Amino acid sequence: NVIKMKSSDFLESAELDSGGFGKVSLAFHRTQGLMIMKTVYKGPNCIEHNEALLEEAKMMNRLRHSRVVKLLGVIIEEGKYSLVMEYMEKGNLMHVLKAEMSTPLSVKGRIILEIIEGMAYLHGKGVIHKDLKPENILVDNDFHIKIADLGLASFKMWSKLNNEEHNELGGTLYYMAPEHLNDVNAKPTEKSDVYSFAVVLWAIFANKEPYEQQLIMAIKSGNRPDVDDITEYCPREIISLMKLCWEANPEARPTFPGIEEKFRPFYLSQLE
Ligand SMILES: COc1ccc2c(c1)C1=NN(C(=O)CO)[C@H](c3ccc(OC(F)(F)F)c(F)c3)[C@@H]1CC2
Repeated sequence: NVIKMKSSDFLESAELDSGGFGKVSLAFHRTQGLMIMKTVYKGPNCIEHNEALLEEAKMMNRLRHSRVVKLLGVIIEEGKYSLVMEYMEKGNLMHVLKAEMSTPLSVKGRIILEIIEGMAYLHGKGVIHKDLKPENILVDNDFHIKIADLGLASFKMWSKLNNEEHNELGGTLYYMAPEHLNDVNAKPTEKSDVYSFAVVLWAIFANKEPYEQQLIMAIKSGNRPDVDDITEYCPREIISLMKLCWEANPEARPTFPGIEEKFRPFYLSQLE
């Protein structure tokens, strides 16, 4: 039963650097300090959808795990709706991959394992992210990650809010399963997230994103990320996982608990 916060609780007289965070920005809280601000709606009122929203939030508040970012609270105000979540100092996954330094096999692989525990946890709670991608992986100072849903994809009501025409406030297709490409009617499954996971493993070892009509149809046909562009050393059973998880058949792809069952043994020994 979620924490409500107010707009007044924050300060703008501060120059925060929300660089490398994405759509969401950084906010300074007067009592508690640095936080992540997702503004989702601004404009006219509509206290007619408030209750539903709350219920949704209540439901999503049941998701609590070390690899999913925490909601610190919501701002539900007249003509203004926001989500407020924990601060992750290093920002999203791409930003850290596209850093000016470098990151070890042991780190990258631990990042992967952490992701996996996240996703397995989520599916454990019978929930489909529907939008897994490096943008929605956030990193703390100790390169421990947390999964986010910053485009509200896995939401229903809050989703419906972030698009209400009366609002005043896509590449994401490169991570989408092909089943869902040009077919909006097929119900997403855990597997859709697994395809997405695959393309993320690619993004990680490639330290960069992947690459419409032609391309979309190509991916539907069987096109995948150019596995040649990984100039970094990437293990055989890992490019094997990548290959297996972006299979055109949802039947062919593995569950996260299975993936981990086979990967947890493989991280600790040959990676950490
Ligand atoms: C509004 O009530 C709520 C109540 C609880 C939460 C949120 C919003 C959140 N919102 N979040 C966002 O990233 C929103 O941009 C975070 C979040 C959302 C979904 C996640 O997994 C998904 F989407 F199921 F696939 C996740 F790992 C983290 C955060 C979770 C906790």
